[PDB]
Amino acid sequence: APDSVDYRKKGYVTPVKNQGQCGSCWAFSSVGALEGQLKKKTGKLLNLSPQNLVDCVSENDGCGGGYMTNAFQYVQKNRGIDSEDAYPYVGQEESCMYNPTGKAAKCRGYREIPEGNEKALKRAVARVGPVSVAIDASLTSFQFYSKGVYYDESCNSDNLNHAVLAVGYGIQKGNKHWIIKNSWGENWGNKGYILMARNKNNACGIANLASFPKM
Repeated sequence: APDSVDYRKKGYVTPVKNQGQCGSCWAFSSVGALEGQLKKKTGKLLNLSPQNLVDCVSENDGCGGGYMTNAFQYVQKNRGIDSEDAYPYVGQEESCMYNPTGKAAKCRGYREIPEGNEKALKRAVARVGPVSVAIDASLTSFQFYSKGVYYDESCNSDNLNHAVLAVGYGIQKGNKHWIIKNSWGENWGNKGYILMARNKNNACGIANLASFPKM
């Protein structure tokens, strides 16, 4: 795998979104990975509907949390996911209003990265594209992050509480990192993104719950 990869430079990533107060990060993480595979497979980049996932993935708990794997399986079994325009995000759980005429992408299932294996995650990102991951983003340092390779000695690898998207990886002044797209709006972090320490003992559990959709 190359030393550095950034899918934003390859047009695989849509603009940063804001999940609002709803604990739907898993939905934005899933949609992010799907948009990446859609661009790679069809050459079209478009916003997919996280609200579609929040309202219809009964395997998850809507704004109460969920897993990306359940989201990918839902898309596969549902035979599609709507575009953001066909199923607008409202930041609150509502009855399922999936509309197949608004179908914008499909899923053949998913694959999981070996738990805690950052080398396997790096390989996946390089070969597949953006990968969905979960991290411990509960710290003060994470909320007020602005620049540099994020690292907090208090990060809990066993306390995954927030899903995000790994759109690449690289190195800054010798410091290896993961390029992470968050869903807290463009004012948060560095235009909505954060560089997180890579190969630093699986900091914040970055490689503990990584998966991507097959398309």
